[PDB]
Amino acid sequence: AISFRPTADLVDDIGPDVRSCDLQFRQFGGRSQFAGPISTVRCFQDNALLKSVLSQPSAGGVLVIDGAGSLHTALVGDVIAELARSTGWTGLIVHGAVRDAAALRGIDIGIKALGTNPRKSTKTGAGERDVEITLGGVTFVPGDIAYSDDDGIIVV
Amino acid sequence: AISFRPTADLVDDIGPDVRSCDLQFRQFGGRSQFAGPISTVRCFQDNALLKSVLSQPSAGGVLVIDGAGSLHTALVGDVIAELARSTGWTGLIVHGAVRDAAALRGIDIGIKALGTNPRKSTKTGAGERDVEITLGGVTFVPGDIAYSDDDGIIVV
Amino acid sequence: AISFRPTADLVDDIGPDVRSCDLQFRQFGGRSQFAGPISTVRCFQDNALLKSVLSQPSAGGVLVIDGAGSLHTALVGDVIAELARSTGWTGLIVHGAVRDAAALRGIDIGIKALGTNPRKSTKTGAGERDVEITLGGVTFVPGDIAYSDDDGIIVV
Repeated sequence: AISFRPTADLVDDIGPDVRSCDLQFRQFGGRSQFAGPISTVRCFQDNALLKSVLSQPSAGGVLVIDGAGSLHTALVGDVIAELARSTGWTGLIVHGAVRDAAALRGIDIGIKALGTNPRKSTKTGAGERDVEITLGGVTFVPGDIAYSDDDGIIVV
Repeated sequence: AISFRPTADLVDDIGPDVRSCDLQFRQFGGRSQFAGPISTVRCFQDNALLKSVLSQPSAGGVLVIDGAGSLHTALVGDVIAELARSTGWTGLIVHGAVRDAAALRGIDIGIKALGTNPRKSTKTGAGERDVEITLGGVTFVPGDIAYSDDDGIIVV
Repeated sequence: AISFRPTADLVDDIGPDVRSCDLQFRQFGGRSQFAGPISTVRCFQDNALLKSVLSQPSAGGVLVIDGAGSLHTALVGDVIAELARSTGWTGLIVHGAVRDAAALRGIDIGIKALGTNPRKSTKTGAGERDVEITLGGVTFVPGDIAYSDDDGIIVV
């Protein structure tokens, strides 16, 4: 299991070449801190693929979702968040929007996103899994470890 | 009277063509949730017109103010907010800025805006009432119903 | 000593030509309100110069740091913030990013910045002191007085 560590401490440990994400995210989950092995999904205003991924058991994993930063539909709501938590995921990093914000703060999982929108995403299943996602100058690679807190996100 | 309903539930009810506003607003009022018939005012760094509108009795109405999103002056402060609350308005959606943020959280009315600025708006009265206002892909039409919560805004 | 006053009240006192900053900052410190004589430092992803400035005794001063608004490195963390507080500074206005957000809320000093990033700044000492800094339509001049609260910042 991966033990969480403040991003600032990781930076002190890693040095000048630390992989720190510059993108400013908002916190939505019941946990402000989380760390775990990275899994990825790229999609667009559709969440059937990411939901299937989060349906699988996870050893405290972190799912990075690249929804092109769209604020038009909610990629994650309280249904998918609870599902993720129930299967073992420790955190979700959403390059897009979420819904049920009031409820998300009450789910024991980390959740970062750019904003909110009650409009639902489609469920065609379109998208790609296990791809590399580059956000804020950092590339999220499947298998690498993500650490997230109020300061930012570090990938090791 | 219009009974509030979470925007996410309205979306579930309405379907894919739901009129959901994509613009990200900050919450400032004592109420995080509100719903009511829409009234509108378009102006620019001037709030004499919107104040006169909010001076009239309202059956739990919602005033949508298009101030072109300016963050230069406060369209609404604790004086106008309290006035609105005292005359029956349930919520104010400000496409601009507000002042007295610390006090606004203590006024029993919903308030959304893009930001804050202590600089005051002028009081010439310039502007237009009852016009259609399109923000974040949604057109706020006088008479339609607005629902607002932590996720967004729905117009029915 | 300078006694704090709400920015809205200062605006009422000063009138239409009040110097009010339009730039939207996030609050990070233990104090949401502060006021004091202005000192300045311009730098870029380097904080050795501003740290030396904050190392000097201050009569409740306010340090305005222009880091070009970079969100790539933290200009101020809990070490520099505590140092500033320990030497007498009442507030820091950072046109850039900070780190140790969770800890900053527990330091008795005002702190405003554009965002966060755990990545550290360099310590070459590069930069300029006592320069005029113009942000959001307001010029921060050394010697002038800055007042900061939840609504904005006024310079007198």
